[PDB]
Amino acid sequence: TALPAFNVNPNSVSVSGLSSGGYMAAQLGVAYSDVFNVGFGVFAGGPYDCARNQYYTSCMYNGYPSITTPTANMKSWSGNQIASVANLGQRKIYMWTGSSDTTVGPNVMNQLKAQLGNFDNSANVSYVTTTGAVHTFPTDFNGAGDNSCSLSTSPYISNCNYDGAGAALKWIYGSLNARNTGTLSGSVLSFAQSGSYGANGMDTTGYLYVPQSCASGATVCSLHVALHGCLQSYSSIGSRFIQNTGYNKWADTNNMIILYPQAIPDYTIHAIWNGGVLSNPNGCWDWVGWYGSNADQIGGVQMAAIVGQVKQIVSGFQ
Ligand SMILES: *[C@@H]1O[C@H](CO)[C@@H](O[C@@H]2O[C@H](CO)[C@@H](O[C@@H]3O[C@H](CO[C@H]4O[C@H](CO)[C@@H](O)[C@H](O)[C@@H]4O)[C@@H](O)[C@H](O[C@H]4O[C@H](CO)[C@@H](O)[C@H](O)[C@@H]4O)[C@@H]3O)[C@H](O)[C@H]2NC(C)=O)[C@H](O)[C@H]1NC(C)=O
Repeated sequence: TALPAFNVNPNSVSVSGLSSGGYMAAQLGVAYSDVFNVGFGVFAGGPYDCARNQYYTSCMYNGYPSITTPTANMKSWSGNQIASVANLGQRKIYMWTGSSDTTVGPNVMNQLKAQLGNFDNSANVSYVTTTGAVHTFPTDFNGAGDNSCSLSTSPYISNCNYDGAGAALKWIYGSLNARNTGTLSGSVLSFAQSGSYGANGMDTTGYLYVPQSCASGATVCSLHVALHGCLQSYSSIGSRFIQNTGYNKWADTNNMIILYPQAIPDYTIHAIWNGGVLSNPNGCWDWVGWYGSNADQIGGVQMAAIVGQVKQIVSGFQ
């Protein structure tokens, strides 16, 4: 099915994600700060350009990645390979980690905090820590199939007694109507991630949750892009990220569409920025350069595809 155009204001776009989806949220937020012009959210991700000049495992497992060059590159690329970093001073940025995350980790997120500290006033950056939470998406309900917030295992979505989706949306957008406490009003559309909407490393189908208010075209909506993490693509866990992460109940009472782009497991070995070659068996978003030297720059194929999806959705603005 073709990705529809909706009555969404192009000035109301943001993105967030977990894991490699968190990394990608920041890559989009930085490289395309003009497109994601409200802000972005990072759950258990890491520094922009973290893995370009140091090996990816140094950007994981609660290690201490360097941000010297990554920060320098942001300064250097501003206005060319990425949108003006001045934009970032005018963005709401949400950050979250579990204190017991040993997959990415507080130390990694601390480095992202420091990096962004060079481009956005602390007042606009919220960095929340849930004590005891492991690498997992934090929600405050028992989604079907959820793993314990104390055990990092598939589907990496938990009841951590913390509404992470709500927190991120409220930090990015400000005051929101109370989340829907009943059945959702909308549907979960599928669309073809093909042509300009698709790319290497991406599934051929994406999804989006569309509240009844946004479907009719009679109401101007906003757009939030939510990016699953590694081992969280549709191929791995089906619709569990779409359904169990808690974005939809907020979208539903706040005239918001939630777009859910899908990556896919990729067992082909590719040259990456640093450390030689690597396949992408876990279906992560590209934060290491699997599909291009420009993965976190304007033109990066996955970012270009997601931005394409965004432009299509907002093309229906009335
Ligand atoms: C990211 O975080 C930063 C830091 O908190 C935010 O930036 C501040 O934003 C507020 C509100 O927009 C600014 O407040 C305005 O300050 C003006 C004076 O600015 C002078 O001084 C600052 C340094 O203190 C210089 O940077 C600036 O160039 C000026 O020299 C006031 O004149 C404003 O008041 C007038 O406008 C308001 C609104 O219309 C009216 O209500 C008033 O009556 C009056 O007419 C206002 O108080 C503040 O200056 C900003 N500080 C910074 C960092 O420069 C970002 O907004 C935030 N990102 C976002 C947008 O979310």
